[PDB]
This record gives sequence, structure tokens and C-alpha cells, in this order.
Amino acid sequence: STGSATTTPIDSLDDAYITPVQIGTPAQTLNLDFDTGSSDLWVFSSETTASEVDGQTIYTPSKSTTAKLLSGATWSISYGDGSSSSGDVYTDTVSVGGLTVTGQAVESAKKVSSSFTEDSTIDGLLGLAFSTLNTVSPTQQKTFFDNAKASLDSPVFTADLGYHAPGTYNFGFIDTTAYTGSITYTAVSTKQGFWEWTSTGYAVGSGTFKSTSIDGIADTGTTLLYLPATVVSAYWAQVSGAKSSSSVGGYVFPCSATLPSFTFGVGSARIVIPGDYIDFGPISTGSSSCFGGIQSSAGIGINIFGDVALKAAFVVFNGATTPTLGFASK
Ligand SMILES: NCc1ccc(C(F)(F)F)cc1
Ligand SMILES: NCc1ccc(C(F)(F)F)cc1
Repeated sequence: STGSATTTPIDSLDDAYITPVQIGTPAQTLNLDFDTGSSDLWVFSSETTASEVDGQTIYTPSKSTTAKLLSGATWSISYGDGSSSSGDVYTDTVSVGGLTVTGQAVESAKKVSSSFTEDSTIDGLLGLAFSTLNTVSPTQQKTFFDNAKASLDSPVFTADLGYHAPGTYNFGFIDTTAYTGSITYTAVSTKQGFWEWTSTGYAVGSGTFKSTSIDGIADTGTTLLYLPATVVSAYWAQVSGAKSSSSVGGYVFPCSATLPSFTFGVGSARIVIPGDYIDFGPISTGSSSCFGGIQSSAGIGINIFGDVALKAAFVVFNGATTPTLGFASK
């Protein structure tokens, strides 16, 4: 079987993407953030503290004839940006774009951090990293992808994120009309639970390509591109007036500047990120300083190929027994 769902940016900056997901019987439709950097499916629910809910659609297990409380199970998660949430665990039927999994662990948030409360358009997260990162205790739970793997025509899903436009998550098949040229596959390390791979280098604008290994993770749940300080400094040096601001927490640049493109290597192939993708707009309403989409990973400890990079490509997450990542131009 297969599944296919449209994913839509939540705002005009492509800060995140939401995808409708059907949970329960009868279906309750929630808009979830598909996150290949985490492995928990958690939702705002009727059990969430009422003051921590501001416009979200909530999952109500008591109205689902297929929901079962997973006795004694709890979950607690903290994301790399400081966000967190926690609660209890149900099992229920979950469907994405026609692809149905029964007995999926649905983690019901009793408490959420402020950053989720303020994001009225995101009803929860759907983790798509490896199940070793799932936070359910005492019994670890499998991701939606892991549960679906057996019935999928092919153990893959693909991410086709749009620039200021809707995109597609496909499960179980590779749409050969969605990209140009060939798909270049590269090896994945699962030792930390992430879709971790090694990029073969980079180029700034029309400059020479610098062959150098950059280890990082493919993370649809992170907005920006986080790279080593040496790379990020070489990019922003080509933007007149750009500077790293400690008060802002990263590189900013004059909104009137034109940004050079950024190329990253996948094996022998090259993925070009247009300079317009790196502009994340004024740091405050009316400001003439704009926030950059390429930032240093030094404070983070891991390099992150977030949405800025991934939306420049058609990306195959190959969940075969030896997993690989595929990249194609589009
Ligand atoms: N998108 C989920 C996520 C969030 C943070 C991290 C970090 F910061 F730990 F690398 C990885 C993955
Ligand atoms: N990387 C996971 C993640 C995704 C979204 C959010 C936000 F924006 F909703 F706070 C935080 C953390």
C-alpha cells in the first residue's frame, strides 16, 4: 500500500510545514509537523492543561471507539531549541493520506512548553527518525513509519517541500515525475537515532567547490541550515554588511542585499540552494536588518540540514535494512 499527503507552510517564511493526519474512529483530523529529527507522535489533547491551549485542534480519545489507554506508559521530550512536552499514551488508528496504521502509539500531551502554545497552527508532531529515540517509558514505542513499513510497497518515504508553496510527503513509492535527473543515494548512520549522513563539501555563490566532509542530520523539523562556523563565516563574508549579532543570536544582513546561493555536495552530485531561500525577513517589524537562513552549529553540537536545504531537493528516506538517503534536483 501507499500514502500521499500535501504539506503546507504555516506562514509566509516557511517556518514549519503542517500535514493533515486522521486519528481515531471516527476520524479526528489534526495538522501535524512531520519531523525526521524526532521519533514521538504527540498531540494536543483533551488532557492538555487548558491554559496551555490557544487555538489548536485537540485529540479527544474519549470520542474514539478505537482508542485504548496504554496502562502506565508516559512520555517526556525536550527539543534542541528548549521546547518540551509530556503526558500519557494511547493507542489508536492513524491514517496519513490514505495509509492506515492500527495500534499506533498516540502520545497525549498533558503539558506543553510555551513555544508550542504560541503556535496555533501546529496540533502536534509526527516523528520520523528511528524508533530508538522514542521517549515512551517503560515500553518504547515504534514510529508511524516503522509500523507502516511491512505493508508499504517499498520501505521509503519522500519529502518534497515547497518554497512558499505546498509540498508532498509520499509513503511507499517514489514519484519519478517529481524530480529531474537522477537520485544520488548516500549512506546513513543510525548510531544516534537520526537520519545522519556526510555531505561531501560546499560552494558559496559561483565560487570554487570546497571538498570537505560535513556530518549532519536530515531534519524536516528544523527550519534553518546549521553548519560549522568555518563554512558559515565563508558564506556571510560574501554578503556586504552581514554580521553576527549576539543580541539577535546569529547572522543578520541588510535587507537590501542580494544573497548568494549555497551549494552542498551529495556524493558526486550538487544541490544548489537559491539565495532567496536563505532570506528569513526582518528581525522585527519595520527593521532593515534581516535574519539569515544559514547559521552556525557551534552552540548546537551537530550539523543540521533543515528545511532551508531540504526544500531545494527531492529527498528519499530509504528505510531498508541498510538505510540510505537520496537527493535529487527538482
Ligand atoms: N527536529 C527534531 C530535533 C530537534 C533538535 C535536535 C538537536 F538539536 F538535538 F540536534 C535534533 C532533532
Ligand atoms: N525540531 C522540533 C520542533 C519543531 C517545532 C517547534 C516549534 F516551532 F513548534 F516550537 C519546536 C521544535
